[PDB]
Amino acid sequence: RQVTIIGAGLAGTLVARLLARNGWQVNLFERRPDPRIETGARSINLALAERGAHALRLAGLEREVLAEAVMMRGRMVHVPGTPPNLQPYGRDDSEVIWSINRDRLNRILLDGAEAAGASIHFNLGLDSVDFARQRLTLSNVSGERLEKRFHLLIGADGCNSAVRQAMASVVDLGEHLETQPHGYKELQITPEASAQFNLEPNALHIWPHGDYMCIALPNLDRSFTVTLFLHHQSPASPSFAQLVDGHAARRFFQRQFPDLSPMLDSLEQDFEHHPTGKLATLRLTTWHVGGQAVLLGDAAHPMVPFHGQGMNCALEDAVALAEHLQSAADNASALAAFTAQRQPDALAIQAMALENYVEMSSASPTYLLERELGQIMAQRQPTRFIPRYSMVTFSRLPYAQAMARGQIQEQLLKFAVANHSDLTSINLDAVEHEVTRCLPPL
Ligand SMILES: Cc1cc2nc3c(=O)[nH]c(=O)nc-3n(C[C@H](O)[C@H](O)[C@H](O)COP(=O)(O)OP(=O)(O)OC[C@H]3O[C@@H](n4cnc5c(N)ncnc54)[C@H](O)[C@@H]3O)c2cc1C
Ligand SMILES: Cc1cc2c(c(C)c1Cl)N(CC(=O)O)C(=O)CO2
Ligand SMILES: [Cl-]
Repeated sequence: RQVTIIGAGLAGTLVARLLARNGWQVNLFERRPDPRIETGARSINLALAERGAHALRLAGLEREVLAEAVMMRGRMVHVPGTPPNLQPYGRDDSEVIWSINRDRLNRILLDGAEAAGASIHFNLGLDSVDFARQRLTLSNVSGERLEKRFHLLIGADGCNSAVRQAMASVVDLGEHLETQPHGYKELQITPEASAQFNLEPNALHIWPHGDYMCIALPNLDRSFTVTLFLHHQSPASPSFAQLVDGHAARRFFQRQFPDLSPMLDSLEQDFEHHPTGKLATLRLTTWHVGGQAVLLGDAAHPMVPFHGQGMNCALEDAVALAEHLQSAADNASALAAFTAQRQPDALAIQAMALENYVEMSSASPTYLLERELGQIMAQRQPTRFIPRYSMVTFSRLPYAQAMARGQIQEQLLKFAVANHSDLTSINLDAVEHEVTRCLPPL
């Protein structure tokens, strides 16, 4: 059985390995050059959690990826003047996540696909698809075009997928775009600076500031990659529109992030040389065209990054697609069932990612008592009352079920605290009863 995959990023390389391993004839096309060919040219990080780690585990690559990953035990919150505060992510060191360099991951996955027998072809970008004739057109940076025949086409070509554009002209995909008002910019902290300011290596760092914020993830050599999230446009308010050059960015950091600015030795140059990125949420009602083509990963469901689950979801998609294709009656059956299974879960993580943004800078007295009570209920009923962050991050429960269980827990906590000043007035034994009455064990 034959397949053509567009995009050798994270989902495309993983599905290529899983199908080649099963004896499929796989051809993978990528517009960038091969990153494994060392050049004289001169650092993006991601958070790997259980969903992505489990996908790599099935592919037999987890140990190689984790050997180059830095453990993050929790969230380190910075407010000027005050000492940083560590919020642990899990119950113990079994529940942690991992900072992995994006380029390192992609190189490991590329080697793994070739080892399984897939053929990879770089410097070729997909331009268009002719579905009636089963041919597609690719081009190099020098504009020269060539044509190829295909039997099955997998769009793994990212948030700006050309496969999706071609599909949307022969079927109605129910596309809807929800634009995000924030852009982002990447900046660097050196190993020297991070040591000098005693920045904890085994944590994710965040500088909240309401409508804008900064995060930082660690690297193996003790450097950190910093990401600024800030509105493109002002309604007045700060925004990328007012930051005309690196010197303006420096003044903004010294005023709004005064304890982070001294760590950013190359702020001015990074700001002017790295491009400002865009964010969005894009939802589709269907991900396939008959038995001829299918989408996965960011090509199917771009999401805002505030839960750190886009790569984790894409790798989970790749496992599912390979399973459906291996055992279905025919490609058309496989693609319809893949869409039916994954699209409701992709929709749910898209919604939870947006909610995490508000959840994190955007403080309440009710919220405090609710969280005090939820910890008690998780200690008394560890099998039933499980924080939604844990369900999303450390389990493989379908996203839609994680969201539903999270909703029941929030309603129980709301009614339990309503019109109570503090825990002294609440009948904990009675709350525990409702927990058992409404939440089945897992
Ligand atoms: C700022 C930021 C932070 C994030 N942090 C996290 C995090 O902590 N954890 C997490 O899990 N996710 C995170 N994500 C999301 C994650 O990066 C993506 O969801 C993930 O990379 C999607 O993988 P993919 O294989 O579907 O797409 P990609 O990784 O983008 O791969 C697409 C590939 O297709 C190629 N391509 C594109 N167009 C064509 C074409 N026409 N022809 C041929 N090839 C083409 C591209 O060059 C690329 O190689 C973050 C995203 C952003 C923007
Ligand atoms: C880009 C990014 C990646 C993430 C997280 C966040 C905020 C961001 Cl902005 N988080 C969420 C959290 O701490 O609630 C994680 O867990 C780890 O992946
Ligand atoms: Cl993400």
